[PDB]
Amino acid sequence: DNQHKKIKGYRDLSQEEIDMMNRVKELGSQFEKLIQDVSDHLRGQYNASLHNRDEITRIANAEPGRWLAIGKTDIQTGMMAIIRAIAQPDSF
Amino acid sequence: DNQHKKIKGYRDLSQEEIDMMNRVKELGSQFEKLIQDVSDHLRGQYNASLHNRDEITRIANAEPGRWLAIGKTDIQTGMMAIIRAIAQPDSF
Amino acid sequence: DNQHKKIKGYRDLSQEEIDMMNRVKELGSQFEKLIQDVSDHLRGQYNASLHNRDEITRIANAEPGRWLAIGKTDIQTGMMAIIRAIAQPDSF
Amino acid sequence: DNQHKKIKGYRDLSQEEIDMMNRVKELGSQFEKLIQDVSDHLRGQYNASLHNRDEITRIANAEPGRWLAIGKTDIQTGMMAIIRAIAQPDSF
Amino acid sequence: DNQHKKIKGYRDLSQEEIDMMNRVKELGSQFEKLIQDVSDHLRGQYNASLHNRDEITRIANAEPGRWLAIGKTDIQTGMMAIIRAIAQPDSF
Amino acid sequence: DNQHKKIKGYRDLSQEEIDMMNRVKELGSQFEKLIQDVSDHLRGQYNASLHNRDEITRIANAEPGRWLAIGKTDIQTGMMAIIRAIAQPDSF
Ligand SMILES: Nc1ncnc2c1ncn2[C@@H]1O[C@@H]2COP(=O)(O)O[C@H]3[C@@H](O)[C@H](n4cnc5c(N)ncnc54)O[C@@H]3COP(=O)(O)O[C@H]2[C@H]1O
Ligand SMILES: Nc1ncnc2c1ncn2[C@@H]1O[C@@H]2COP(=O)(O)O[C@H]3[C@@H](O)[C@H](n4cnc5c(N)ncnc54)O[C@@H]3COP(=O)(O)O[C@H]2[C@H]1O
Ligand SMILES: Nc1ncnc2c1ncn2[C@@H]1O[C@@H]2COP(=O)(O)O[C@H]3[C@@H](O)[C@H](n4cnc5c(N)ncnc54)O[C@@H]3COP(=O)(O)O[C@H]2[C@H]1O
Repeated sequence: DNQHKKIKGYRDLSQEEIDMMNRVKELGSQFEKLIQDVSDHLRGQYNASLHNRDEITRIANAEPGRWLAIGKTDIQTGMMAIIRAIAQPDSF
Repeated sequence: DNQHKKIKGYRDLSQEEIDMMNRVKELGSQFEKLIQDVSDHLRGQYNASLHNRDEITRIANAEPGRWLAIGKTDIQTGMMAIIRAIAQPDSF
Repeated sequence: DNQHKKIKGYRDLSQEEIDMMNRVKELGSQFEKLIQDVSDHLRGQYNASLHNRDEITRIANAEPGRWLAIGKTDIQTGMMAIIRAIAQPDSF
Repeated sequence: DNQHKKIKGYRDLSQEEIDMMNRVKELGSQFEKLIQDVSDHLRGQYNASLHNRDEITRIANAEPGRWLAIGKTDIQTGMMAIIRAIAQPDSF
Repeated sequence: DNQHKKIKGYRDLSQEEIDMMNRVKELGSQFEKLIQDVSDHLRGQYNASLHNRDEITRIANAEPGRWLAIGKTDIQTGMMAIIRAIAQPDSF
Repeated sequence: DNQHKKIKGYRDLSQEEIDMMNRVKELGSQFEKLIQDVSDHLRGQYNASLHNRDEITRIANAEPGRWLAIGKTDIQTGMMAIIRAIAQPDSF
């Protein structure tokens, strides 16, 4: 109960701040859907390329799954930074 | 004309790849709007806090504009990483 | 009141989870003190180097204040990532 | 012997600079201990959740081990940036 | 054909801009070669250390392959940021 | 004298390791030159665009100097990560 008063640096948030944070998180959910769609595209591309040595090698060299994971991480940490800008903890 | 054939590692993109890239960029435009709204909130909060020494000091210590800039950069580079996952350049 | 139930993805935390999060934040406070000490060192070094053109140029070329700001940002975002590992939001 | 004179951009460090660098590295060791404790917590949580399909799925969706690895990397690179602010190499 | 006119924010590039972008990408290829050489060094070091428990443990604790992967990612995203500085998209 | 024996986690480096580190740093110097050339291009572009309101606004919106600074930071930290992969400190 009222666990935020127990966590260092956290403060009481207004309804406006909570609403802005939730807007960030909902836009993030949309990005999650998009990233899942891209991952499905990559799976289908790899499948359609089976036993095409040159195209499989091209895909492997491009490393698209690693780049998608990098992008997902960046989107999530950007979300966290914006939410911190809104919520403004009282601590380092 | 056909400048992509002149840039190292770039390749001919299908309509599906272009569409996915544009989906990423349009979601990014939505994030740009959200970030502008948060920046307006920060400006209004700072203005309403003028000549309240303690609250101005709290805002300054929280560094919300710096955190918003960090978040914007992360969102943009995440977008670029996802677009790279889609477009798959042929070079390092 | 009970604002965490209003924020997307947040959940009820056990006392153990709150304690671990606060441990992260207290270690972060120690890092804040260290970073302040380094900044004081940089200020004193620059002051003691006044009207020594070569040493002022060396300091300017090394960009130590920019590197200290990069380090501070990395420590803070690492803290946030560890706290996310502990608290485990239910959302993207 | 005196290998720093062989590495581009490195310089002779004062005792004060070495002491500050070691302070950064010792605080980092404390963070290493904390991260190990969090990893042990995650292992125990996963073990206690065996054959609870919903809770295992929740943990998997939260990706806590990946977030702990991200946090560890950020702490380490922040340390390196602060140490660079102290030591100030003479090169890009 | 002329696919850049179909992608949001992209613009017509001058020959000078294309040349600068390709300079970035060629320097990046040189970094790719260097990273491959370091990876070969790591493989040879690990091989020469087989059945030397202490040295294998030292290598494992240092995590050199993970640090090489972090460095590769940073070089690639730095390249992308410089290329963005040159090409200057019209969108977020 | 022999300052590396005083810094936590540092070790004695072979000539081969020092050579690889210096190769990384020299490639980095080449990147420094390239980044300076891009910055000169940006200055000249801005100058040639004086009193062209639309083009000045386009440049300002693209934020090319900020993207060049992001790229420089990424290249430098990637260098540091590769050098860490080579040198392999004994500490966190
Ligand atoms: N046809 C293609 N084939 C293969 N891969 C492709 C491709 N088009 C794009 N990519 C990949 O997508 C990456 C990210 O593109 P983004 O548009 O997000 O980020 C781009 C964009 O902001 C900018 N840029 C590139 N071309 C541009 C143009 N014609 N006009 C304006 N900005 C441009 O430069 C940024 C970095 O470009 P970079 O090449 O380093 O990184 C590119 C490249 O790896
Ligand atoms: N009431 C408040 N007052 C002041 N500042 C506030 C605040 N609530 C959040 N913040 C700030 O927002 C940052 C990012 O929150 P986010 O939810 O994106 O990222 C959060 C979230 O993913 C997770 N988290 C925190 N509490 C949680 C909970 N109850 N349930 C689940 N996950 C939680 O931990 C992440 C990192 O938290 P961290 O504290 O390091 O970083 C927080 C903190 O600096
Ligand atoms: N004597 C000196 N003069 C001027 N600047 C100095 C310096 N000693 C260190 N620095 C600066 O500090 C940066 C970070 O050092 P750190 O020990 O955190 O991170 C180091 C450390 O993990 C590793 N490393 C360097 N020398 C090592 C050694 N002898 N043994 C083990 N690891 C070593 O390589 C990492 C990256 O090194 P990098 O040179 O790229 O980046 C170095 C360099 O810019």
